[PDB]
Amino acid sequence: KCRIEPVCLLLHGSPGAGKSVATNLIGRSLAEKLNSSVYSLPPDPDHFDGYKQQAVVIMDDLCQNPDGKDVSLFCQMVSSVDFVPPMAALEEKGILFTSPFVLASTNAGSINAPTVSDSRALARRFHFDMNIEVISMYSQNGKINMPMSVKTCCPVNFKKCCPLVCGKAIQFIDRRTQVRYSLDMLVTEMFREYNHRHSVGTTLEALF
Ligand SMILES: CNCC[C@H](Oc1ccc(C(F)(F)F)cc1)c1ccccc1
Ligand code: NA
Ligand code: NA
Ligand SMILES: [Zn+2]
Repeated sequence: KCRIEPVCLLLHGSPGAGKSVATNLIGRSLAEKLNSSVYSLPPDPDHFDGYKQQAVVIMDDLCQNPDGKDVSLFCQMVSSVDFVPPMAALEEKGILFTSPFVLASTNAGSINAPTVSDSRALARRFHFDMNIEVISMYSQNGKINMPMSVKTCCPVNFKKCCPLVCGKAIQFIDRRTQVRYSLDMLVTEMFREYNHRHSVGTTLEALF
C-alpha cells in the first residue's frame, strides 16, 4: 500500500444519455487542475497502449457481466498497491500505474461480477456511483442534443458555462442517497475527495 487510492466515478446511463461526453468533460476538468490530460483505456486485452501515467483514466462502456480479468485489473487500478500494467505485449517497458482519477461509464443498471466477493470489491471502489438523467428538452429520439447542450448559457471548474455543465441538460444522481448534482458540482466533489486523500492529516491518520 504505497499508492494513494485513485478517486473513482461510475456513471450509469442508457445509450445516448451523454455518458462519453460527460466523462470526457469531467476528466478534462480534473486533468487540467493537475496540469495533465485524459487517457481512455482501450477495451481489448492489452489495455494500456498509449498509457503515459495521465492523471485521468477513462473506461467507457463497461459491460454488465465483466471477465474475471477485467475485474482483476480494475481492482488493482483502484487500490493502493503498486502495480505495472501489462506492457510486455506492447514491447514497452513496465511503468507504474499512478493516475489519481478513474472514470467509467456503463449502460448497465448494476454491474454483476462473477462472484459476490468480486461485486463487493467493485462496490467499495466506485466511490462516486451515479445515475445520469438527461433533461427531456435536451434529448430527442433518446439521444442527447449536443448542439443545444453545449451552447453557452458562472461555473466553478470550467471557463464558460453551458447546459451540459450546470445541470440544465444532464444531472447526476447518487445511487445510494439520491442526492443530485450538476456536472460542475460533481467535479468539485471529486477534486475535494482527491485533496482529502492527499492531505497530510489523512496520510498521517493511516499510521495508526
Ligand atoms: C469487452 N468490452 C468490455 C471490457 C471491459 O469491461 C469491463 C466491465 C467492468 C469492469 C469492472 F467492473 F470495473 F471491473 C471492467 C471492465 C472494459 C470496458 C471498457 C474499458 C476497458 C475494459
Ligand atoms: Na469516497
Ligand atoms: Na425531448
Ligand atoms: Zn449554465
